[PDB]
Amino acid sequence: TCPFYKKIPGTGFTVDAFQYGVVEGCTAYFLTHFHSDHYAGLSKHFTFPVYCSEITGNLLKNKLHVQEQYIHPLPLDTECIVNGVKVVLLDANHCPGAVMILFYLPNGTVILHTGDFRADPSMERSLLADQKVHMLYLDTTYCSPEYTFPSQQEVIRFAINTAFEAVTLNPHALVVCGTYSIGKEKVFLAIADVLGSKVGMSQEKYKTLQCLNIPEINSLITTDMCSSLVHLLPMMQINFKGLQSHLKKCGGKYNQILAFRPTGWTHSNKFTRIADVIPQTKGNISIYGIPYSEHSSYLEMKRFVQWLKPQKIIPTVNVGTWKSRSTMEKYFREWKLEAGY
Ligand code: NI
Repeated sequence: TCPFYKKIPGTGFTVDAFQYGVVEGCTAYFLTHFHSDHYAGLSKHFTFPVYCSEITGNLLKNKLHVQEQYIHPLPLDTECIVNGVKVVLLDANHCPGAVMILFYLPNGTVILHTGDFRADPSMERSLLADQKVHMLYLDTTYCSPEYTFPSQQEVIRFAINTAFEAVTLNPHALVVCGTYSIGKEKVFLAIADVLGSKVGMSQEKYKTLQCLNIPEINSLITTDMCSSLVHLLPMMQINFKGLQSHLKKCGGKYNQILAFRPTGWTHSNKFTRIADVIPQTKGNISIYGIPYSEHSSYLEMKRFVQWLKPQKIIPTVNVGTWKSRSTMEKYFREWKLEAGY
């Protein structure tokens, strides 16, 4: 049944709750972003109102064929009224179109639902600064102190420098980048920019990218693989067997592959700096796992929450085990005692 951490008290609302059938008493279904664990359940047969960003609404219409009459896109950073309740959508710094949702309950309670987010100090100057938030529904994906990672800018600097050196040393090398969802577009777009190439990809993935309002996108991507030396493939194909097979397909145009897997966290992070990352190599194929995250590090999460000073925290990730729930609650209490709220 629908878990309590997907329901907004004092409303008829749910958040990311599309796989439970008709949720009894739900008058508006919100969707924070287009990732499958969150939209699971939606299709052309859905006939309840869906509230979301413009970008998420483009993907619902074009990829899932949800009918236009049930898509309700809202502008960001704008006070809107939904079924009699004031809401605001904020940028979540996750994937394209991802939002956090502020609810202003008729009784005076203010609720923030972060959806999935990568906390950032820039959020301390949004419409969040303007009033008190009583309850926080928090993306706790990496809520433990072992999870450190570099800035997205440092990681993209490493990828660009690695790629540019490799292809300048060997103009017959091919660059390949894995993907299995929207997000992390900067990885493949920044590398294609430094090399003077478009990114080549399947018709399905090109369609998906054309929904994202990215400026000048027609100049950066293509379905013509032959004219491109940065290829995108499913994340599943980013292994030595999958890559040897792809290289055969390119008909002797290339004699080397340099591949990137933008993982979340991996335990090489506890020891190794970005400067010191090395690939796995077999023959003329090298694979780099790079820690490009679209979720908060532990320290980023902690800073946001200590700034916001909520009265109650409701985790939305890692809630399935008692040891995880107990560990998170201990960190929440530490943060509150250290900061004094
Ligand atoms: Ni997500």
